[PDB]
Amino acid sequence: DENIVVGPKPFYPIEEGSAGTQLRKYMERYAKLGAIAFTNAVTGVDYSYAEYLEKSCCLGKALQNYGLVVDGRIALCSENCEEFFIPVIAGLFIGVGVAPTNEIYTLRELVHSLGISKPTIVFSSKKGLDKVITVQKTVTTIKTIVILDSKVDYRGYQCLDTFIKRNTPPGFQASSFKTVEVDRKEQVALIMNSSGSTGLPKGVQLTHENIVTRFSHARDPIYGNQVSPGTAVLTVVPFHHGFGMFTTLGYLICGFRVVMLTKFDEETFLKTLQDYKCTSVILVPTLFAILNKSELLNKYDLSNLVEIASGGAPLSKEVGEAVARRFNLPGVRQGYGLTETTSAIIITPEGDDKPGASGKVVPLFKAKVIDLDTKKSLGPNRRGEVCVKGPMLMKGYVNNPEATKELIDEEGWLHTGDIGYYDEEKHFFIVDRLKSLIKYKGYQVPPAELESVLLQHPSIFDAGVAGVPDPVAGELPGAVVVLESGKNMTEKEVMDYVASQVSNAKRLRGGVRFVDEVPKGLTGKIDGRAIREILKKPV
Ligand SMILES: Nc1ncnc2c1ncn2[C@@H]1O[C@H](COP(=O)(O)O)[C@@H](O)[C@H]1O
Ligand SMILES: O=C1CSC(c2nc3ccc(O)cc3s2)=N1
Repeated sequence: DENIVVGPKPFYPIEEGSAGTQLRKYMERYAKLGAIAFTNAVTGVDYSYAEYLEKSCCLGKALQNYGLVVDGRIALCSENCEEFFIPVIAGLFIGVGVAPTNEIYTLRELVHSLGISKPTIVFSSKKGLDKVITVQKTVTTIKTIVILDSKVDYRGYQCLDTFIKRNTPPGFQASSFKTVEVDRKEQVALIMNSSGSTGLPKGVQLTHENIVTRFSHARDPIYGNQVSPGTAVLTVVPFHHGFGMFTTLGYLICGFRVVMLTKFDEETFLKTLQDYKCTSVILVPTLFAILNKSELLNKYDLSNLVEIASGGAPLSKEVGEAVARRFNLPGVRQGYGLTETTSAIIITPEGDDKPGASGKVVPLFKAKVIDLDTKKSLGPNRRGEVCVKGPMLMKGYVNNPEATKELIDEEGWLHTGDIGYYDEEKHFFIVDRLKSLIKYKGYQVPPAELESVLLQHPSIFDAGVAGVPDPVAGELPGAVVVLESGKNMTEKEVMDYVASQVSNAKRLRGGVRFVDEVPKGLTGKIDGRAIREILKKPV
C-alpha cells in the first residue's frame, strides 16, 4: 500500500540495555564533565548531573532494601520541581514501574489514577501531600508517603533524603550500584495518564522498549537535538505527562541543562531565556500569545535562542509564523504524539519546515490516514483519521482490555482519534480531535480552525470553541473568549470579525461568551464539555 508513510532509519540505532542502563551511561558521562542537569528558573537552584545520578542510584538501592521487587510500583504526585525525575530514574534503574501524577489533579482524578496504578510508595510534593493523604484513605494499599521537595522531614513524613538514609547502609557507595536488566519489550517502565480525557484517567503502560526508542529520536540529528556540552533548554511543560516526561528524559540523554520554568509572566519568561542563555524552548500553544504580543523582546538578550518548539495541542499556523518571524527563525519546530505512543511520532525534521505542518513520521514508525467510514487508507491531501504503528506503541491500558482493543486494531494500528492529512511530500498536518468536530448540518467544523482565527485578533488573549445543541442544525459553533486587558469586544464584534474570515458553515451561530479563563487541560487541549456548559448559561 503506497498510502502508508514509512519513517527513515534512525541515525543512531537503538542501544542495547534497558532505559535505566542508557540513562546511567549518559548521565555518568555528563557527571564527569561537571555539567548541570536541572535548574529551577525562578530560584536559580541547580542539580549537577553528578548529584542527580548519585541520588537516583541511592534511591534505587533504598527501594530494593525497602523490599520492592521487579515489576513493583511507585508513584509521584507533584507539580513540576527539580527533584521530579529522581524517583523516575531510580525506578527505571531497578525495574520498578513509576506512575507520575500532578498535584493539580482533582481528588476524583487522583483517587481513580492511583487506584489503577496501585503504588506502594508515593513521592509527594509538600503541596500535593494533603491530596495524597486523602487518596490513601481509599487506596489503602499505599504504604508510605515520602516528601519529594523538602530537605527535612515534613509534617511527620520522611523527606527523600531521609528515606534514602533510613534504607541504605552507612557509607553505601552509589558508584557500586548496578542497573537491573529487564525484558525490554514487556517490562513496564511507566504508567502514564493522558490529559484532557472526557472520562476518568486510564493507566497507559509504557515499556523500556518504548523509552529506548524515544532515546534514539531525542539524539537524532534530524528528528531530535544533537549532543552539545551544557547547552540550556527552557521547558514549561508538565513533567508528569508524556510531553514533559519524554522531552525531559531525552534532554538528559543529550546532556542538556534543563531549565524548568513554572511561572509564565512575560518578564520572568524572557529574563529566564536571557539569564540561562537558552538555545531551545519547548512550549504549549498558549504561551505563543505572550511572545507574539510582547513589547519587551527588545529589552532582553535573546540571541542564544535558535529553536522554538510546540506540542500538545493545535498551534495556529499564523501565530506560530509570527513568533518565528519575531525571533528570525525559519519556523516553529513541532511534535505530535499521544500518551499511548510514548512521545511524538510526527516531528518537524531539521531543515525540512513546511508552513503549517506538524512534521514527518519519525524513524521506525509508519503512519496512514483512513477514511472515517470505510477505514481504508487515503492518498495525500485527503482528510481522515491518523493511524500509527511502531515500537513506541504502549503495551496497553492497565486492567482495561476493552479500551486497548478499541484503540489498537486487529492489524496492530493505533487509531489516534485525530483528523489530519499528509501532503505530496509526506508532511503531516494535524487538524483537531475527531470527537471535537462540530456537526453543523452536514459539515464537520474543527474548533481549532475557529480558535486560530480568534487568536489572531489583537484584542483577544485566548479562546476556545465548541458546539451548542440546535434542533435544526444539530450543533452550532460557539466560542468562549478571554479579552486582552483594557480591550473590549461585544459578542456581535467577535461574530462579525469571524464571519469576515471564514466560510458560512464556520460562523459562530452558537454565540460568544466572555470569561477570565478558557477551560483547557494540562497540555493545552480545549475542554469542550466545559465550554458547552458556559455557552448554555443565560448571560
Ligand atoms: N502537535 C499537536 N498538534 C495538534 N494536536 C496535538 C499535538 N500534539 C498532541 N496533540 C493532541 O493531544 C492528544 C494526545 O493527548 P494526551 O492523551 O494527553 O497524550 C492527541 O491525540 C492530539 O489530539
Ligand atoms: O499529547 C502528547 C503526548 S507526548 C506529546 C508530545 N511529545 C513531544 C515531543 C517533542 C515535541 O516537539 C512535541 C511533543 S508533543 N504530546
